[PDB]
Amino acid sequence: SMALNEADTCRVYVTPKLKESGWENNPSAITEQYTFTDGRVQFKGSKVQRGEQKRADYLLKYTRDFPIAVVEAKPENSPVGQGMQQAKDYAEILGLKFAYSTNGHEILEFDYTTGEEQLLSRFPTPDELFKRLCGDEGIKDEDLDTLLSPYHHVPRYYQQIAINRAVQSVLQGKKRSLITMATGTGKTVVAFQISWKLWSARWNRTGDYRKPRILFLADTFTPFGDARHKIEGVVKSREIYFAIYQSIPGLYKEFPQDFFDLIIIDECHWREILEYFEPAFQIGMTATPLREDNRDTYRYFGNPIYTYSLRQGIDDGFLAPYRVHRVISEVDATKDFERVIALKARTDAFAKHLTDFMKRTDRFAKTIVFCVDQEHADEMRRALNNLNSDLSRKHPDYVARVTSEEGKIGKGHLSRFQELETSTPVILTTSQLLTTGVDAPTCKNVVLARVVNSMSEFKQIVGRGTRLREDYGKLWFNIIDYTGSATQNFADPDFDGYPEIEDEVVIDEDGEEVV
Repeated sequence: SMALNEADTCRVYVTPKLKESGWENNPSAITEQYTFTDGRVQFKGSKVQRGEQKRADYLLKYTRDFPIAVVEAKPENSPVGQGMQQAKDYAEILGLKFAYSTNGHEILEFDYTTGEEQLLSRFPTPDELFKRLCGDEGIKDEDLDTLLSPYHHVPRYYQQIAINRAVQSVLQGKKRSLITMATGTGKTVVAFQISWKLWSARWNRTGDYRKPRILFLADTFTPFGDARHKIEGVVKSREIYFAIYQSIPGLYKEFPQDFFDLIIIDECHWREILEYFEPAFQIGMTATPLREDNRDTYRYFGNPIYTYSLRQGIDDGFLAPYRVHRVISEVDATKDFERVIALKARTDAFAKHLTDFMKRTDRFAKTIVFCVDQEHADEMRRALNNLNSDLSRKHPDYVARVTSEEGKIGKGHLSRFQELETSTPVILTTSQLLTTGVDAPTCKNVVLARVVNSMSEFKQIVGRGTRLREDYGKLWFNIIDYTGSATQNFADPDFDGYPEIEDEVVIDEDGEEVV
């Protein structure tokens, strides 16, 4: 009754002690109740909502764009060692090296740089921690201004982890680093801020005053303008270059080996450009973790400096959760070339089953169906069209095929499909092109009607629907599996977590379920 609230002890003891230690003297700052998550999309009864919303009592920032420690406060009447594991957990999630648990009068510190846990007579100062941070990480005084080089503002907690560890890696002389981030989490935001940090800071391989030369390769940057140059159709006067593999025969040899100071790759899973461009620092980004088809990537770039999984994204409310509906044909209640035989021979069963499914759920939910080949995609499109001819007669482009064969007409359909405000096409059929070809956030159904031959491909397919758009009613999605194995074969709880719902249904040769 004389005892102080958790809130009361932060006001009376914690905050004052933090200020006394200089955490409010510019550029350092204190941000109480640091909320850095959006809340896991959950379900309750037949209804959906976000629960979660991760928050730390205090976040201690050395600089505005440079967080460095975290604090777990508790009421004065409770023991300090209580909030230690909770504080350590936030440190680990936010990528920090210093964690504190306090009850107002006592302060318990866990220092990741020494592994020592101890009571302090007071909070360390911004300078003390940053000196500890640079010492353990080995960053010379000359590189302090690059390490603290400001972001370009007006990035989420994990993007910052990625960005800082990359910049840190480069400053330590690691000429080859890897970053794994689930598709749709901001790999480009990270790519851009690393470039900006090092560029504006005048960082480079030789260490003079020149701006660095950076090549971004793939297959937001306006702030750079005129330093910018796309390699099309050569120019050795710009500073920030972009290039698609198709454009870079062997053009790059016109640039010398030591032209670039840094090269950033959109997706690592060509080696001649990289092995040609040594000793340029190289940062590789990939969307899939080390698995069976993936090894050479992790061998060339080494182990990731940071990994942001699908599992973490869903838990943070940044990626969408999913339901799996495995559909197996009755005849089965091992091969590979017969696999595709059966798949193409059942095109009408799948189309009937998908149509009934959509009729009982949402006939206008944007859907993508991954077929065996372009020929399969066209037959799938025609079948699905005729099964929904009541809608076809109102919307001629209800179903559409997006394949290489469909050229410019194909691109048109894809373009409209991707738009948030358009109602059709509703269904796009493809084979390979849309595995990494589509960026459609309102996609609500991801359909498998093909032999997936790799883990990377599987995750790319599944990543077609993980994007969130609460804005447009997009909170979760379905993965309808007609292969009767893909979702079991490529199951990956470590990177993907488990699905909210997962069921299997048996279907006859006409696509009617049986029991």
